[PDB]
Amino acid sequence: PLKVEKFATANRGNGLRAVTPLRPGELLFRSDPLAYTVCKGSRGVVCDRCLLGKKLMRCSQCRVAKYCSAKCQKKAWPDHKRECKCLKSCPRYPPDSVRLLGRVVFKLMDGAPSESEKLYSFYDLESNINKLTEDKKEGLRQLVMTFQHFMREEIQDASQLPPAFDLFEAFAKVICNSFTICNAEMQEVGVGLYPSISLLNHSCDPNCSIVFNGPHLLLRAVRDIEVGEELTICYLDMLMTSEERRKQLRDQYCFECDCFRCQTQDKDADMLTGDEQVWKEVQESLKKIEELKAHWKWEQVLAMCQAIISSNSERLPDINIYQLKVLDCAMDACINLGLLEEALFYGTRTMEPYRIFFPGSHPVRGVQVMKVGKLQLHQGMFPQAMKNLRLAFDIMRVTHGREHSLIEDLILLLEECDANIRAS
Ligand SMILES: C[S@@+](CC[C@H](N)C(=O)[O-])C[C@H]1O[C@@H](n2cnc3c(N)ncnc32)[C@H](O)[C@@H]1O
Ligand SMILES: NCCS(=O)(=O)N1CCC(NC(=O)c2cc(C3CC3)on2)CC1
Ligand SMILES: [Mg+2]
Ligand SMILES: [Mg+2]
Ligand SMILES: [Zn+2]
Ligand SMILES: [Zn+2]
Ligand SMILES: [Zn+2]
Repeated sequence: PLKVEKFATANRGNGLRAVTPLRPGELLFRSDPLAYTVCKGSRGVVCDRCLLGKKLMRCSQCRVAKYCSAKCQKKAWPDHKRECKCLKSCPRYPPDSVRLLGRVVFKLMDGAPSESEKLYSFYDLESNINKLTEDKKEGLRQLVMTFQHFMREEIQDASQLPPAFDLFEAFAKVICNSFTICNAEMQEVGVGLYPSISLLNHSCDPNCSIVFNGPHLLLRAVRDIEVGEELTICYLDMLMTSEERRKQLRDQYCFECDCFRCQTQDKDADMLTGDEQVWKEVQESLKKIEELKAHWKWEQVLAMCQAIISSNSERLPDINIYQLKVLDCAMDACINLGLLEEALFYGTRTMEPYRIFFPGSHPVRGVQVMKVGKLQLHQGMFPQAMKNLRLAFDIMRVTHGREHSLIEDLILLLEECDANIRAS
């Protein structure tokens, strides 16, 4: 009995709406990908199959796919068999979108009908072809030729593609339907297509949220929702100004956002507090920090972050979004490096900015608060840790739910912390 249904919206194409009233935290849909792959930065760092970090065993046929276990290498083999011959035939490694579309084609040609397409299929996806600028068309033509080069060993002619399959159109669909898969710690680790979930239109203040548990996607309501009300998710990172959202929503998704937040530049001024010269430099440095982070080089991430957070030169308020991103990278680097006191220093500083920039129930705040409460618990700060773990649970019961394994870990921390308070 589905609680959601496809419908034709007035000015946003197809959408998803509530069949019945929905309450915060209600599970609305869950889905494996139609196709997914590890991202360029996480390649060789996380398992190709389960998307969990580490050493990894390489496929000896292609030496590109890496796995956490024999179970994962063997289980991945059917969906890897055909791309394996392509990865071997090409030291060149394809763009993520090309490896993704390869797996789309193989799944559609060789796999049983996918539950991921239950409400909406890859064939159905929006392409926005009549909104593409010439520069985007040129980029898509390059992706098509990259695909044809990469796949030459396994796809020679059109009989090896789905009926009336057009590669240009397929990449156009990929551009505006790609989901950024994040691990439990909210690190981007992959990209996937989830065609049923692709029905959800975007809002900068959405009433639903998606969370990933490995490649598996949970869709949950994060607000009360009335019968027939349209379901929305935020396609974008919350730590973005309306100008940045405008550029991404145009470039990637070919639409102009009419929401209250965009009409009022909601929070932009707070996000850009501090000295423009300083945060412009921090924004520029974040390109390298995030690239270093995408490749899990935590020591180099921390060094760059410390040079900003404890700079001898002018500094930024923690509510400035570029400063805040630097604090988050520093916290995660310290966690992965075992520098738990320093991790807590940075994490605690993010708490009030996160409260402001992740209103309501957002999985990124839930995870962040959980990390801080876990750090406080390990340092013996039981009453402080309990408050944060309870807050993390209030959020993550809505954004993650019992179906997400991270909720089980949080429950164990709550139980450990409460036992400590009771023994105190
Ligand atoms: C993942 S699809 C969402 C479902 C889509 N409406 C469809 O018909 O298949 C993303 C595309 O939906 C449209 N879209 C999503 N959110 C929108 C919004 N808030 N306003 C206008 N168009 C939107 C844009 O065409 C965008 O590229
Ligand atoms: N570290 C970042 C964690 S995040 O939760 O903020 N995040 C940022 C937003 C991201 N969302 C998407 O990729 C996405 C794509 C779509 C439709 C298909 C176009 O809908 N959502 C998930 C990860
Ligand atoms: Mg269409
Ligand atoms: Mg259109
Ligand atoms: Zn694995
Ligand atoms: Zn291989
Ligand atoms: Zn908006």
